[PDB]
Amino acid sequence: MVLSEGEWQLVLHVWAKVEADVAGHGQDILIRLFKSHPETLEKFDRFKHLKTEAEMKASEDLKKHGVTVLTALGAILKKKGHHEAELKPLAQSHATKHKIPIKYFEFISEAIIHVLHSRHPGNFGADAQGAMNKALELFRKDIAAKYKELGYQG
Ligand code: HEM
Repeated sequence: MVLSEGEWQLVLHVWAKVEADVAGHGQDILIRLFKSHPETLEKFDRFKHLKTEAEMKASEDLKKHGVTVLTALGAILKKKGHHEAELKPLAQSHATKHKIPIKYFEFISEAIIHVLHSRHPGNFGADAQGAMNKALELFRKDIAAKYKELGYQG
């Protein structure tokens, strides 16, 4: 898939707002994911034990990981499709070390869109959401192809 420049522009414009509060967005997104798809919480031995949203909210380790997640994602989006080098070590650890099925990437994609829509509605209208969804689909399709190369797929 190929995004146009206009689409990239919509993505990076909303991402610029996210980067005003990286820690806050990372928390919201991960909490959104664990609530909506409790199965994903299970893959994190580090967080497996958190029982409620408040514990999640109060967890500094969780906030730290959300920063790490969003920094890695931001670096990928800013490459505007040219992200082969950034994707390789990420595919390898998620497929081989952490054992994450491809499906869970769609779940986090959903969470990201939910949170941007909630916090940035003036900069996340229908066209901007379509562009972000395209950017994340591009991402997931490239990660899936790497999974297959690496021996996992799924
Ligand atoms: C937007 C997609 C994602 C990005 C950019 C991302 C990025 C990262 C990064 C940068 C790390 C730390 C270094 C590494 O181990 O590679 C990490 C660790 C990890 N990721 Fe992801 N991740 C994503 C999605 C997911 C999903 C969907 C899951 C599970 C449902 C997941 C589970 C994990 C686990 C289990 C760790 C290790 C945490 C620890 O105990 O330190 N990742 N991720």
